[PDB]
Amino acid sequence: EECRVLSIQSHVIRGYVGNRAATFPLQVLGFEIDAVNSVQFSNHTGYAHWKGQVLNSDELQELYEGLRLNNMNKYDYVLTGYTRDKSFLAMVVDIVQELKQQNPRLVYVCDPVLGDKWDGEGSMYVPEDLLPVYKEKVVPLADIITPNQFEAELLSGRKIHSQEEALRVMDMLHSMGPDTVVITSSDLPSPQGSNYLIVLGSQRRRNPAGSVVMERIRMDIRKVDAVFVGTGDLFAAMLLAWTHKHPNNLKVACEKTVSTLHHVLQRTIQCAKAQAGEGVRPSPMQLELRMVQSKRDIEDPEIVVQATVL
Amino acid sequence: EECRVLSIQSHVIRGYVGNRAATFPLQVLGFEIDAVNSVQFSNHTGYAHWKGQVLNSDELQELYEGLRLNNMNKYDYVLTGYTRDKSFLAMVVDIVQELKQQNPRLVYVCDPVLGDKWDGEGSMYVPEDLLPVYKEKVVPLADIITPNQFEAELLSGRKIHSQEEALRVMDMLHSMGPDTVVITSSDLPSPQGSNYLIVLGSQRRRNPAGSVVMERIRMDIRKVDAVFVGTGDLFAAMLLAWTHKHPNNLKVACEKTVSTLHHVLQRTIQCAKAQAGEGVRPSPMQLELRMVQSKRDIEDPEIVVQATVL
Ligand SMILES: Nc1ncnc2c1ncn2[C@@H]1O[C@H](COP(=O)(O)OP(=O)(O)OP(=O)(O)O)[C@@H](O)[C@H]1O
Ligand SMILES: Nc1ncnc2c1ncn2[C@@H]1O[C@H](COP(=O)(O)OP(=O)(O)OP(=O)(O)O)[C@@H](O)[C@H]1O
Ligand SMILES: COCc1c(COP(=O)(O)O)cnc(C)c1O
Ligand SMILES: COCc1c(COP(=O)(O)O)cnc(C)c1O
Ligand SMILES: [Mg+2]
Ligand SMILES: [Mg+2]
Ligand SMILES: [Mg+2]
Ligand SMILES: [Mg+2]
Ligand code: NA
Ligand code: NA
Repeated sequence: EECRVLSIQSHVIRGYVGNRAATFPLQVLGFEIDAVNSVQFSNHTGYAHWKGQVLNSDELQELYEGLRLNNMNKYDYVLTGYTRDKSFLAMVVDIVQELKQQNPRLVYVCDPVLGDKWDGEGSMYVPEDLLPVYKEKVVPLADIITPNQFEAELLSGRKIHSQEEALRVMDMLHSMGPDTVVITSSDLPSPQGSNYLIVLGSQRRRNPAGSVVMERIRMDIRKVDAVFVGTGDLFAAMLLAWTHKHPNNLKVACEKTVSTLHHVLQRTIQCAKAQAGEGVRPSPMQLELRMVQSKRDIEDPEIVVQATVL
Repeated sequence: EECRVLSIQSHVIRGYVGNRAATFPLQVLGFEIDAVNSVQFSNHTGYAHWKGQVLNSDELQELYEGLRLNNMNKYDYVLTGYTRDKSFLAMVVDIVQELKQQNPRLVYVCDPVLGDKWDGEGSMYVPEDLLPVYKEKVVPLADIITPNQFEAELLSGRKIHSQEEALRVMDMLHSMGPDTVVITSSDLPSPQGSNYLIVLGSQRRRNPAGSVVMERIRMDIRKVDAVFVGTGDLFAAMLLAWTHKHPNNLKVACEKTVSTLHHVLQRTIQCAKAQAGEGVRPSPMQLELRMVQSKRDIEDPEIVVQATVL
């Protein structure tokens, strides 16, 4: 009785992004998550300053060699996110692969971090020579991917202007490999305002009888006037967690994931406003996620937003 | 309204030692703990194999500069443990000195890892050139130290054959600087039977009126027939937590600390035996701390041991 996860992400001393946004939450939910830190920086790169070291593909390979020699290369899930190096990303592919040989039932949850959009136009935040690797090597191996609108577009090659185009892109993404695709954020039109960001879910699965079916969901989340870092990593981590508990219920899984984010952010923005005054926009430091103060919400998130069925 | 802790210890991918044994429990208890991973290995050195890389003193300084450049050099506590390099430890002393300059109220919890004793004879397991650094620079800075019997011996130059010699050696360490000294394990005889190890605590403090008072405690812990790794790091992390919540009550802080280790170990030995099989001695892998499954015990440990005031 234990679920083992190998998470290969960034590590920071101060703050919560990468393995720091993902680890504590999964530990609180009872997963045996082993963290491989692809980097060690003082804090995330949205700060005015930051210093640190990165891990190269050789060292990553070296670290994996250790686990293998000890016959500890048996996981239930693998989790990856922001990766800045192509050789590193390739080594990750070689690793997930072997781990999948060892355990065919392994679920590779992949957050294909490539970039995002701002105001209107989007741009990459990672080496462009990563996109082909993700397309031909990483995604075909993935079981669950969580790209944002911009990443869904780059991966599929199609731009998204409406919900129906999103769904079509999702199907394209399903054909590339993963049975679960969740667009974690988008500027799609919303009947509630425009102050809302849209989340779209799509999961294909074989039912008991053996019929292959697909469940689709949509969520309209009201925007918080501030920029957060780590929340996508958190999103992917909780999705892993909740699909694990509700494997045939994408609706409930996403509602628990999105609600956990809501409570963490609500608490985070309250503490930030007070920290740096009335009217003052909080600094990156003050906007760090109140992760430990949110233990209870992570354990049993009260559902504050139900998804609409598609 | 945070209590920030800076823990500089080792990191392993699989298992619980160093920062792996200290972070989760401190996070669970509500502390904003930031982890500097002095090393990143696949697993602890108690296994037949282990690969990984170390962090050099330049890199440690580099990371520290990132924190300083951002004004994130304000901690309430600093926690250190096993260090193999003398250069690294020196750099650590310099960092603590400055952090103390930045905050005169900072509490430095030092676990002076040097070695241990297997049935009678002691043995060091880190460079011998570290003892002077510890005696001269490290311990003088520390506010709370927690050596096992052997380290306290080395640190003082005085052999411990009984409780009262242990209390005399602890009084010597207080004079070296630290106001709280806790011997985390010893060969001392117990009126409980041979199957018991002894823990001794000593706290030098000031009372309202303004006079310096001493509190001395003893605990007889039932030995578990197995070698665990990470338990000392956990002891030091939990002693930090509970002394923080119970400032002038070494007795309680120790009862909660030792009780926590008790529940964690009872759960560990049980799962280990269930895997190894009746009669069979569990392997290191099977004895890895059941940290995540012990969350509730960490939050509020049921006191299964009462400390006797000396
Ligand atoms: N400003 C915000 N207001 C409200 N919710 C937000 C905000 N920022 C992030 N979130 C929450 O975090 C989730 C992830 O969004 P984010 O924009 O953080 O990740 P992404 O950009 O979607 O993922 P990634 O960059 O890792 O591929 C959103 O779906 C939402 O639930
Ligand atoms: N075999 C065991 N049986 C019972 N308790 C144990 C056992 N091993 C460790 N412990 C628990 O761990 C605590 C610390 O002992 P350990 O021997 O683990 O650390 P130390 O050697 O005292 O510290 P360090 O090695 O970090 O300087 C003990 O006080 C006890 O609570
Ligand atoms: C600008 O990148 C910040 C960042 C994030 C942000 O994730 P998100 O909160 O935008 O989802 C994750 N990992 C690392 C290492 C990061 O540096
Ligand atoms: C023999 O030391 C094992 C070990 C510990 C043990 O702590 P303890 O369980 O003996 O208290 C801590 N950190 C590293 C890197 C270690 O390798
Ligand atoms: Mg975004
Ligand atoms: Mg990310
Ligand atoms: Mg010991
Ligand atoms: Mg130790
Ligand atoms: Na995403
Ligand atoms: Na000790």
